[PDB]
Amino acid sequence: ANIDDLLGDLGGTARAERAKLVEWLLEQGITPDEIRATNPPLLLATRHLVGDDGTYVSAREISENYGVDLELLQRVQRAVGLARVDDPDAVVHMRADGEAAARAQRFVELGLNPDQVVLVVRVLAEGLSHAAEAMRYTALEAIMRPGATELDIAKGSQALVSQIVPLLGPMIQDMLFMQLRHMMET
Amino acid sequence: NIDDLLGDLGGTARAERAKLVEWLLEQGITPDEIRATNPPLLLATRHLVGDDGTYVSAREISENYGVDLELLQRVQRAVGLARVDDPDAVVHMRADGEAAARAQRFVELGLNPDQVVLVVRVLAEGLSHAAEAMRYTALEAIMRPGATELDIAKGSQALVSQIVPLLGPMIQDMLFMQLRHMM
Ligand SMILES: CCCCCCCC/C=C/CCCCCCCC(=O)O
Ligand SMILES: CCCCCCCC/C=C\CCCCCCCC(=O)O
Repeated sequence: ANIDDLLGDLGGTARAERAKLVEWLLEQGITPDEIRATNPPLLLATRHLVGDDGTYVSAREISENYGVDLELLQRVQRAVGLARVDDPDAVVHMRADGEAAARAQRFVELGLNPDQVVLVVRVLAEGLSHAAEAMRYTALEAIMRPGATELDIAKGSQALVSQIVPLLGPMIQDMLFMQLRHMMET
Repeated sequence: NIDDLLGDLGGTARAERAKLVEWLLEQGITPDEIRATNPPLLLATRHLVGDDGTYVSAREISENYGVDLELLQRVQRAVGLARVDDPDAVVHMRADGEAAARAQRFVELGLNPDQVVLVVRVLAEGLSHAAEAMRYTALEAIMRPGATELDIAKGSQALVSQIVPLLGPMIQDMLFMQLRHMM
């Protein structure tokens, strides 16, 4: 009944299904802490498919790991809207997020204006967050089938999201180059 | 002779266009390509973003990539970049047609086609704003004191060549970052 503190204030059917979901999440190496911190837990087991392995890093680690400037790194993280956690020593950044933010540096190395570069991140992040919303709803519609236990959905999202992820990177990339092409001809 | 590529241009403007056309022809660009494109400036740069000059119809895309024509045309509308909604009109850049053809695979995995088409629409709109912020960013880096057409063309080709390899990986990383923070 360690699990009991993870079901929270839930009752009846919803508590028994959540208990099945929690048992399974624990076998997938999700810790009680990740489950308590994530409400609802349903898609904790799909997260590793989009690059969250549960490992964290500080801004200092990021800046030495990926060879980038800490000030610039901080500005980018703000633009993306992630971890306002201003302190550059707190180990509170998803590892994939630090890699992604460090790419900023190379555009500045080529002589692009640091301010314009942070701007582009800001604008891209705004657009993509809306697109991520609709994506989630889209995939939710697909997995959620009447008489679906919470565990049925979690397992079904693993199978579905697993198949979709390899297509998404190429898709968004094509969609960016489509805009660039038509901004050049335009 | 170039003269008809130069047209009504006179003065400094003709003299500069002559040097740009000169360099474009040795870059392997045809007089044909230069006429249709005004100004001809980004012609030796647009290949870097996947515009090779090839054009296709929605029907050819449909047949060549084995995707549903009707779904394909909804996706093209959702991107919102070419005005002809005629299956046989040859007005889609080849790379745009392939990109539109990817959408059906999401549908064969159980995603609802109305939701997919809407996602395309929302993505297209987010990316067009970024793309304009990118254009201004690129120009600032390229445009220098009293630059000629040709300096601009050379500067843009060098700069885009260096940036493009980075851009794909970057936008893809940004999408996944948003997907990690979905709650
Ligand atoms: C031409 C573009 C077509 C658009 C296709 C639509 C894309 C489908 C969206 C992706 C669904 C996967 C979302 C996964 C979210 C995982 C959330 C989590 O980390 O727990
Ligand atoms: C903080 C890191 C963000 C990095 C964002 C990358 C900045 C991209 C800016 C330049 C890429 C744009 C290339 C195409 C622009 C138009 C060029 C042209 O047609 O003249």
